[PDB]
Amino acid sequence: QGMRTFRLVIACPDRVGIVAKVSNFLASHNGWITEASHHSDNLSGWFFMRHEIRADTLPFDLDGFREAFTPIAEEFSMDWRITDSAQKKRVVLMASRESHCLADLLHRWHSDELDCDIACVISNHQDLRSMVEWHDIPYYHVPVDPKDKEPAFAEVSRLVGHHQADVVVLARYMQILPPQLCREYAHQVINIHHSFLPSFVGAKPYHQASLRGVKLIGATCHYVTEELDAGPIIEQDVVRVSHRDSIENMVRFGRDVEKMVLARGLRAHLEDRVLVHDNKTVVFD
Amino acid sequence: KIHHHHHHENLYFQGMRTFRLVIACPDRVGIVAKVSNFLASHNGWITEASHHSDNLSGWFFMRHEIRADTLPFDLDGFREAFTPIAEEFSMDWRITDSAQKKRVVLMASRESHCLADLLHRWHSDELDCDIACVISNHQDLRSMVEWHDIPYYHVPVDPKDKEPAFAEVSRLVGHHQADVVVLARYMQILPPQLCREYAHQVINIHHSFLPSFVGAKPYHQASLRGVKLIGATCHYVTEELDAGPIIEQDVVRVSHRDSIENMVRFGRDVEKMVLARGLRAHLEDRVLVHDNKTVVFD
Repeated sequence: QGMRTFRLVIACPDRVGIVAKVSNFLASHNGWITEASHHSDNLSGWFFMRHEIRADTLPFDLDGFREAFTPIAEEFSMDWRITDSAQKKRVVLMASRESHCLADLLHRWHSDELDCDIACVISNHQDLRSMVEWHDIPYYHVPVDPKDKEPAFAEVSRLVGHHQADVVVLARYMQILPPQLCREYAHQVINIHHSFLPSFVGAKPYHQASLRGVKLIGATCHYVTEELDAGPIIEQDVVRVSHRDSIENMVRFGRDVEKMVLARGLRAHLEDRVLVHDNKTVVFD
Repeated sequence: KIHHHHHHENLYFQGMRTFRLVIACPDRVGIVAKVSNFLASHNGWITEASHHSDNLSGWFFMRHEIRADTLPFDLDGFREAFTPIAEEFSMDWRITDSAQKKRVVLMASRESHCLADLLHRWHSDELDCDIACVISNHQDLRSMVEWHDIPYYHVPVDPKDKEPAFAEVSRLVGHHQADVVVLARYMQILPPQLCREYAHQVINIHHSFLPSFVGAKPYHQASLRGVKLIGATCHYVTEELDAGPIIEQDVVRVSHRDSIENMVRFGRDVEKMVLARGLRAHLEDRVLVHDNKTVVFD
């Protein structure tokens, strides 16, 4: 149950023989499949698949499996990858002043639940340094001059680059990202937004929810794209509120939802379970 | 622009000191007339009022939050001035001061998820209380507790002779003058005197949706039964095992896709959410116990 696996993730145009062709390849090579997920989107004519395969009994290393599988990938014009479960992804966390999401992720990492390397935390304030330095994770204070954002932008993108980041996570980071960053890290920048999108975009979404008098509020984990708050949704959830709940109390319930939803989305990402197509996700749980 | 003005207005009135009057008594026609008249006569402005009748036992429950500074006396004077009404109506009652922090003793064994959640809420000023200390049967959680400058007492349990451990937990809880003892996944037997001395002041988080799956390894039990939801139960500890008054419960969906280790992991999130919610209700004097059940005024 604590065994090394390779994960094969595929999105491609639907073809009749893909399951046959991939299963023949895997079975003939003693691919012990521990997990297999499938989805067809008949309206766009696309197919999606994910396999977890025992590494030790497959007669390939990671590079050799990639090479051996390339002829099938090319035959079916696949968007694909193979990863090694024992190869930790490098995560960069970004945070401003709110600590709830950051502390949650750091606890999960510290307790060996969240399987990854936290490369560093970047922040526009000094507030969260102490909690981050307790974990012996580098903490970087990159303050943002609102009159001149280019130096802040450059230093963020340099630090991300230096740490060879595989994922950038905005744990309630409230400033504008360097515009190039989501272009270079396409579907690798994960945000937690504090409303149940597409409702209540913009500033103070709990205030907006209170004024509209909704009976449930929520949070949305999504990939960041060039268009504000419009990126592919990875996970959402909600919590019930009533007339009895002041804004302060809604914000407080919201923190718990934000924490949970970000954690679920990041882990799905880390485990190579999330695929993006037509600005939407398939999430193989 | 209307959503920012609402941001200022909401901050403007926040954090004003209240007294909390909490009553349970035999239900009678004139209880509310008499209490509200008493408050009105002393110019007390009630900013929250929650009433409940239990028609099967014929009991009445109420909680009023009153602006402390609209009244002409301190907490002691309120108690003395209110005693005649309490006696007339045979009330089980109390008055607390929102500015007086309750002293919480936390207990933990090896699992850190509930304890870290509560410590974080405390440190970020969300959880209004003083954490007097953490008592633990192991040394594992020392480092995280001591970072917060909270005392940590390692009281190892000798499973052959449990009395030296029991005596020390009781001494420590007494020395810190605890108002609440919270078992943040503490897995050892409590001193039997503790839940009698601290009646309805010892709060536990149990890792099953009670009354299902009592005993050892509740997640393993759920997996074998093949249920499609699992949960956690926050409850007061009483002399009878697992049977105490339930404060809060919640659940998370599971399916055939989920291994026991996945279910245990989902469990940790339900446990910590449910414990936090239950502790907060208690700290705010929103929980009244009657007939082994709770009224929770939200």
